[PDB]
Parts: sequence; structure tokens; C-alpha cells
Amino acid sequence: ELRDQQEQVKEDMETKCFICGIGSDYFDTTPHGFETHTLEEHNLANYM
Amino acid sequence: KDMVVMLLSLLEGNVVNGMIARQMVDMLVESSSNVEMILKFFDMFLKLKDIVGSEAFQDYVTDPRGLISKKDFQKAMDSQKQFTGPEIQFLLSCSEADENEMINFEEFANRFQEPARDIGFNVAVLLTNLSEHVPHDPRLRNFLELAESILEYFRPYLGRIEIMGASRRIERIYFEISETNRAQWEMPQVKESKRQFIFDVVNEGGEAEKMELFVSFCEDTIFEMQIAAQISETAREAATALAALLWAVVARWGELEVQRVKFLNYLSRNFYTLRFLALFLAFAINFILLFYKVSDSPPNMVYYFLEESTGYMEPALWCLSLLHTLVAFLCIIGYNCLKVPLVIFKREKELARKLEFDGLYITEQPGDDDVKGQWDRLVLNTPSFPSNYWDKFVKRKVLDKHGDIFGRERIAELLGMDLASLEITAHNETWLMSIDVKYQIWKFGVIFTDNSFLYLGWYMVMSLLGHYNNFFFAAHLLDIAMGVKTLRTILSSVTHNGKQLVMTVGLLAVVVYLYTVVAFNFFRKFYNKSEDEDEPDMKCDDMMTCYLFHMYVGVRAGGGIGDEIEDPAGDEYELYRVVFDITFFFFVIVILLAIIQGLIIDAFGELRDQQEQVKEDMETKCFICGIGSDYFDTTPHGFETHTLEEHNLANYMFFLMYLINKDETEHTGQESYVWKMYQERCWDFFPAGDCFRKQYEDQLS
Amino acid sequence: MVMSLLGHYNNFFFAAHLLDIAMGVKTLRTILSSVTHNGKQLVMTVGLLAVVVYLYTVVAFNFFRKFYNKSEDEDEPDMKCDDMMTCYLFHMYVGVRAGGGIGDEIEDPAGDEYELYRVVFDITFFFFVIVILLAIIQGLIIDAFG
Amino acid sequence: GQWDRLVLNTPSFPSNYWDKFVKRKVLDKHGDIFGRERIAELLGMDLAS
Amino acid sequence: TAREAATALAALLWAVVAR
Ligand SMILES: Nc1ncnc2c1ncn2[C@@H]1O[C@H](COP(=O)(O)OP(=O)(O)OP(=O)(O)O)[C@@H](O)[C@H]1O
Ligand SMILES: Nc1ncnc2c1ncn2[C@@H]1O[C@H](COP(=O)(O)OP(=O)(O)OP(=O)(O)O)[C@@H](O)[C@H]1O
Ligand SMILES: Cn1c(=O)c2c(ncn2C)n(C)c1=O
Ligand SMILES: Cn1c(=O)c2c(ncn2C)n(C)c1=O
Ligand SMILES: [Ca+2]
Ligand SMILES: [Zn+2]
Repeated sequence: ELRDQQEQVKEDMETKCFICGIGSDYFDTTPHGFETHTLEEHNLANYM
Repeated sequence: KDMVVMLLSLLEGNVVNGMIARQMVDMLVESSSNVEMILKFFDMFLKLKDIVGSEAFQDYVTDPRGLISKKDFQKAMDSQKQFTGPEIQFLLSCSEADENEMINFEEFANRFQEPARDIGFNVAVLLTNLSEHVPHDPRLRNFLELAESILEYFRPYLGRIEIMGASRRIERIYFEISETNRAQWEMPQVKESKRQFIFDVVNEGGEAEKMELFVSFCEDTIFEMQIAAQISETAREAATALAALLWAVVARWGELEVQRVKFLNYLSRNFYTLRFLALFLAFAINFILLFYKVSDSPPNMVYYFLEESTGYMEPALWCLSLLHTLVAFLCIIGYNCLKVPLVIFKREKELARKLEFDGLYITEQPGDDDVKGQWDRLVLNTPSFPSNYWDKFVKRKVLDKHGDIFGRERIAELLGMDLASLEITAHNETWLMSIDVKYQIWKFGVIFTDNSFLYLGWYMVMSLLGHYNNFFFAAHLLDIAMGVKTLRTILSSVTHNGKQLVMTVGLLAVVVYLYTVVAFNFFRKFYNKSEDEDEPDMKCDDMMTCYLFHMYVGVRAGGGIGDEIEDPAGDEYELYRVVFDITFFFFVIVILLAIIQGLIIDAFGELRDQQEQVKEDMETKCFICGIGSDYFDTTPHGFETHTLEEHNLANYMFFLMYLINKDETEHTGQESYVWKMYQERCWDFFPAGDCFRKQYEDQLS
Repeated sequence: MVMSLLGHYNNFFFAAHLLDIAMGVKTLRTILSSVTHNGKQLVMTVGLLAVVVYLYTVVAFNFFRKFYNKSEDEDEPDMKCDDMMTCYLFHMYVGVRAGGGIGDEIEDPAGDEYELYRVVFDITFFFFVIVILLAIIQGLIIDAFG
Repeated sequence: GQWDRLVLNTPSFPSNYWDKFVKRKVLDKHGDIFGRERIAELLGMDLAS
Repeated sequence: TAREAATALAALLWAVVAR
């Protein structure tokens, strides 16, 4: 269960944007939606 | 054919309900009798071959000459009843009669087959495109109904793709798939590569990697097809029964050059069968090996062979040793001639694309981080760098691209061409001496880099050294583990959790070492494994001996360290030792060993689950355009329609090969556009989440 | 019926009719069908275990013949690992069944030659053939039933 | 299929099937393509007449 | 059970667990 938790942390981080919640689903229709979204639109470091 | 090509090029680019398509069908109606007559001609002369090839028509043949009379001709096509009476009369008028009222069925069928193939295909393409673009056309329904047999015959050769590249509008493109392409695609040699690629690309999961590796696999598959085309054309009884059962379950001066070529083709054709039979010989030699026995003196230890019918099997091992060695060497030659070109093509393509975009040497900073990237250096200077790759102008293209910035003369000496005079002469327009050394060093270096070739080389070393000691053929028994998929997964499960496994093994070693330290510091009195009181053997007075004994006994036994410990009854430290023994049991037997076992079995379970999930995801959604089956469960038998016609995976490689084959000036607008799009190495022509139905559901009907 | 008629010839044969309980109950039917559900992987796993124990027995015959004495009496030293067939049978009968490696059966090392190599061989046999193969068989069967 | 070939050319072929007229349907479907005599020999029927 | 074997085992263990 612990190992599943560390795996789920990475899975949720990669399939969902932390800043705004939903992600990689509506953006997935646009090519490279999630990558651009997390690099420019909604990024954790840019808020700090 | 030129007529219909012009017509369909005129129609190209139309919307679902456009004036062009409406006028198209209106004009087709305006010549209803004429187009119907043409379609009837095609239908009759196409069903002609089906009629003639049938056994029912063959039964009416009653002449050793092989020519059928006109009366029997009419009777046969009356029995078939496919052709109407006036149609049979017209066919009789068309008969190439030899003045004896006898007509050759074979010549009559074959003569009017080759010239009409292209035009029949084009007419079928036109009719299919009109039906697809404008479904609500009652007038076109009659023409489609008359175009029944022609469409069915030309359907396997026909293929449909739905790339979107113009004005963000999805459109359909049709082309001709030759019989040779599909026939060679049906070869299971490329089918296995298809399975491996469809596993690997889904395993990777990269968004752009999908299309990138798809195109890379298409290029590699085309190269493999080229290679294939160029190369084609008592206890003994129980032990014997067990071996048979195992085998059953597991199994289920120019003349010199001509001979060399024939030998290479022979080895390349049945390399896999050669490997299988080599495995069987390894089984046989190990089985024969299973009957040895040692003795004190020869018939000075002696390894002498003894069993019933020595003449059957003692020379058998002797001859099969050499036979296995020769078979394995032929296996090396076959592997060198078969698959090494494919990997060298992969590496050449990868380095060329890196040199073009990443510009590894125009920037001249490999960094020496990767040994492969460093070894990539020697081969640029060789003129024969791009020979294996289909393109050989990548060096000149990169020169023209980036020599204005980095200096043309700088990369003139780097990329291996003689000088700018070499390109000037190119624009102007013994075999031993033609061999370039550095290219060969790079070639065999990358050959010695690949894992499969080293596995086969280790096989060579073992087979050659097996004559030094016959027991060394037991190493060749590992092909079973390296063969069938289940044992390959079993072996890979060990390496899957390598980091975790080694770390927990280290943790177990740490725990046992700490327990050894405390056992020496407190309980050195109890470790008395000796029986005779005259010469006691204290198992724990030195660190190394005590630690070795712990690692050897405490973990292995399962009961704990106390099994070999003298019973602590009625003595000091009795409770301080019962605590130590119970915590040894609870921390070394029931947890850590269980942790390792669970790690191994869960790694294997995860590997099997991922293998099943690959096949599942194969069906949940189509990976070309990233569309699920939800839109097509709304209609009966829908996802099959998508896979077969809309975004079929097999038809894309046919489309690429068809683009390669025909010349540039014959490309249509869509074909030229997709050619340019691929040449730019930008992948947006793919549907990319947009199917035709998604755009045109309103008028799809 | 055939077994029942055989039973009249010898009553002992009526014991084979007790297997009908398995087909009678759904749970027992699933229990027996677990073996044949994943029998493909199980057969090759058994083959792998046989291959591994064969490698270990040929290694033992090549280098460890003098540690395989099983006869307590010194008058008649019974060399269990005297021939390939006998040594392989002895391993496949005792080592896997014991569950604690072959060290329970082989005479323990007393600091003689090959002591380090002997302990490495014994520990790797224990690991590979106990913690890996038997555990995989157990997990495969229980996971198929689950 | 090799074993079920044996039950084609015998009477009372649809003993348990609801439809006892499958022979006529198979005839009317495939006799034109495969010849009436061949279908008659295969299906075990006496004759088309 | 000599110095060389223990040294090699400890070196391999440290090399693995260092990273
Ligand atoms: N708000 C967010 N900030 C950062 N990453 C996010 C965010 N939301 C989603 N992600 C996803 O997490 C990924 C990065 O996560 P993480 O910090 O674990 O990776 P990293 O390996 O440290 O990053 P990188 O190698 O790109 O520097 C992003 O590429 C993106 O897919
Ligand atoms: N582009 C695609 N998108 C989604 N599914 C596809 C696509 N192309 C093929 N398929 C799937 O392929 C399946 C056919 O696979 P099948 O069981 O016939 O064997 P295969 O592994 O593809 O090998 P082969 O056809 O070469 O014998 C179809 O049922 C379909 O689901
Ligand atoms: C000859 N040829 C190929 O063989 C080829 C290709 N693209 C991929 N391949 C395999 N191109 C553009 C090409 O001209
Ligand atoms: C009389 N009958 C049947 O007996 C039958 C059937 N479908 C199945 N059976 C058994 N139909 C359609 C039918 O008409
Ligand atoms: Ca043109
Ligand atoms: Zn699609």
C-alpha cells in the first residue's frame, strides 16, 4: 500500500495539474496540451 | 483512366454537401445509360473470371484440347444464370473463335483483365467517394447497386485514410494497394515485428513518441520488406519419458561467389528453424550427458560413460557436439546476414536525424557522457556513412543548412566529403580497394555493442569450449529461459525490481551482521556445534566465522538461529536469549524473507498485468488518432468499421510505400501536401484527435 | 461406471469415486479448474525448476562429489552423488522438499577446501530454488484461483 | 467438420432441429453456383425432381 | 571467509547502496 501510494503520487502529478486541478483531459485534445499547460499556463514554481 | 483521374482531382477538397459533388452526381445521372453500360461491361468481364475459375464451368469441359464449344459455353453461363441472354450473346460475339466453334476460356478471361484494372479501380474509387461524401443521394443508390461486383473485387486493393492537413478540415484520401505489398505484409516475419512494436509504443506512452516511433517502425518495416524480397527465393525409462514430455510441452571462379550467395540465402531463410534445432541438439547432448558416472580408477578420477547399448550413444555425443558447434556457427552467420542490417539502419537514421536537428557535430559537443555517442564519431569521416540508409544526401543537406552559420569549410573536413569541389563535381555531372576501414571498425564495434550479438557470441564461446569439458553444454540449456515468452518474463521479473531487491538484501545482511555482533558480545558461550568434548569447535569466536555461520544457517533454516544454538535451559541470559531468538525469527524469517518473496512475485504479477493491459489498451482506444470506442458503440458493429476503414493501422504503411513508389509529378494535392509535411518532419497531418465522423456527424446520416 | 465395475473386482478402487465431490460443489470445481486454468505457465515453470536443479546437480557432480555422503556407517560409504542420474534424482527429491536448502542433507562445511564456494553454492541454491521458484508456483496458483 | 461431414448424406439429418427443410433452403441458396447434381449428391436428397 | 572475499562483497554492497 505504501509503494502504491508513492506510485500514485507520480501518477496523479503526471495526469493532473496541481495548480488548477483538472488537466491532461481537456488539454489532451490540443496537441501537447498538458506539457505546455504546466510549462507556461499553470506551473507551481511560477506562482512562488 | 486519365478522364476519371481528372474528374476525381476536380472533386477533391469538397465539403460533405458541396455544389461540386451535387453537380458530379447530377452529371452522372445525365449519362445514366452510358455509365450504366460501362458499369455493366466491367461487371460482366469481372464476373467472367469467377465463372471460368469455378469448378461447375470446368465440369462442362469435354475436350483434351482444352477448348469449350460455343453451345457448351452458352449452356454453362445459362446454368450459372449470372449473365443475361443478350449478355451471353454479346460474350459469344466477343469470343476469339478459332473457326471450329471452340473458344479458349483462359485467353478470353485474361486478355481483358490487365488493361481495365486501373480504370476499374479508379471508377470504384470515384463511386465510393461520391457515396461517402453525399450519403443522402437516392439517384446515386442505383449506380452503387449496379457497382456491386467491381467494388467487391477492388475493395481488397483499395484503402482509405483520413488525414487532416488543410484549413483544419478533415478529409478522406484513397489510393491503390498492390497485391505484393499486402502479400508481403501477411508474412509472419513482419507480423512478429508488428507485435513487438505495438507492445513497445504502448509501453513508452509518449505523446509525440507515438507518431515518431510509428514512422520509425514504418521505415524499419519497409527496409525489412526490402531485405526479405532480396533474400527470398528402471530409472532410465522414467528419465526418457520425462524428457519426451518436456520436449512435447515445450515444442507445442565465379562459382565460388554464386555458392556463397546461395549459402547466405539458405541460412537467412531458416535462421529461426536453425535456432530451434540447435536448442533440440542442446537438449539431446545434455540428456546423453545425464548418464555419466564417476569411479575410483579408469575402466586419477575418471569420467567414464556407461549404459546399455554404448555404441548407440557414446559416439552420439561425440558427433552431436561437432554438429551443434557447426549449427551454432551457421546461426551466427545467419544472424549477421539477417538482422544486423536492421539495427545498423536504425543507428544510421538516429545519428543522421541527431546531426540534422540536434546537430551533434555541427556543435561538436558530444560531452563523452554516452559511449555510443562517442563511438559515433569515427563513421562520419567515412564516405560510406549514409549508404545503408535510403537517403544519402543528408550530409549535403545539413551542409547547405548550417554552413552559412558555422562555416562551410569548418564542416567540410568534419563530415567526410573530399571538399566543396566534391559537390561542385556532383552538380557538374578492385573490390578490395573499395572497402573503407573506419566504416568496418564502426560496423563491427556497433555489432559488438548490441545485446543479441553478444548473447550469440557467448553461445559460441560455450559451444567451442564444450569440447574442453562435455559438462559445459549445460550452459546452452538457458535457451529455454531465453526462448519462450513465459520464461523470458520470469527472468525479467528478477531484474525488474533489481534496486529494491538488492537494497533489501543489503538490509537483511545489515540485520544479520548486527545480530552477529550482539551474539558475539553476549552469547559467545552458547555457539557450541561440536559433539566430541575433547576438541570443541566454537562456531563464534571470530567475527568472520560467526557472520558466515549466521548467513549460512540462521536465514536458511527458517526456524531461527536457535536451531543450532545449544538449548538455553537453566542458565544465565536465558530470557535475554529467548528475546534474541524470537526477534531473530520475527525480523529475519517472517518479514524480510517474506518481503523479498513478495517483491519477486509482485514484480512478476505486475509484468503479467502490464502485458495484459497492453492488449486491453489496444482495444479500448485507437492510438493513431487517440479516439475511444464510445462514439462507435452508439452504432452497431462500429469499432470494427473504424479499425477496418477509418483509421486503419495497416493501410498507413501501404500509403507511405505508395508515396515512395510513384514519381513526384503524379502526386495529387493531398499526396503532395502529405509528402511535403513528412519531408519537413512535422507531424500534424495525422488526425490527432479528430475523425471524419466527429466533424461531419450532422450530415453523415 | 468403469471405476465402479473395477470396484467390484477390487473394492480398493471405490476410493476414486470420492472425486465426485469436486464436481458437485462450485467452489471445489473452481479449485480444480485453477490448476488447468494457468497450466501453460505452470508447466514451463516446472521445466525451469528442473533446468535449474539440473545445472546445480551437474555443478555438484563436477566439484562437490566428496560432500554428498549420506550413509552413516563408514564401512559402506553410499555416494549419493556418484552418477548424474542418481545425483539429480536425489536433489529433486530432497532439496526442494526440505524447504531449507540442500545444507540439511549435505555434510556441513568444516573449514575444508571450497568452503566459501560451497557456502555460496548452497545459499544461491536456497535463494533461487526456494524463495523464487516455489513462491512463484504458489503465487501463480493462488492468483489464478483469486 | 471432418466428423460432421458424415451426417450430411443421410436421411433425418435435422432430427432435433426445428426446421426439417434446411435441405431445400441450402439447395435454393447454393445450387445455382455449385450445380444441382453436386448439391443433390452432397446433401443426400434423391433428386431435384 | 578470507579478506579478499569479504572485501569484494563489502565493495559491491557499498557500490550498490551509495547511490
Ligand atoms: N503545477 C505543476 N508543477 C509542476 N509539474 C506539474 C504541475 N502539474 C502537473 N505537473 C506535471 O509534473 C511534471 C513534473 O513533476 P516533477 O516535479 O515530479 O518532475 P521533475 O522530474 O522534478 O521535473 P523536470 O525533470 O521536468 O524538471 C510536469 O512535467 C507535469 O507533467
Ligand atoms: N488502428 C487501429 N486502432 C485500433 N485497433 C486496431 C487498429 N489496427 C488494428 N486494430 C486491432 O487489431 C485487431 C486485429 O488483431 P488480430 O487478433 O487479428 O491480430 P494481430 O495481433 O493484429 O495480428 P495479425 O492480424 O497480423 O495476424 C482488431 O480487432 C482491432 O481491434
Ligand atoms: C527511397 N525512400 C525510402 O526508402 C524511404 C523514404 N522515407 C522512408 N523510407 C523507408 N523516402 C522519402 C524515400 O525516398
Ligand atoms: C416452430 N419454431 C421452432 O420450433 C423454433 C423456432 N426458433 C427456434 N425453435 C426451436 N422458430 C422460429 C419456429 O418457428
Ligand atoms: Ca502534377
Ligand atoms: Zn479515429
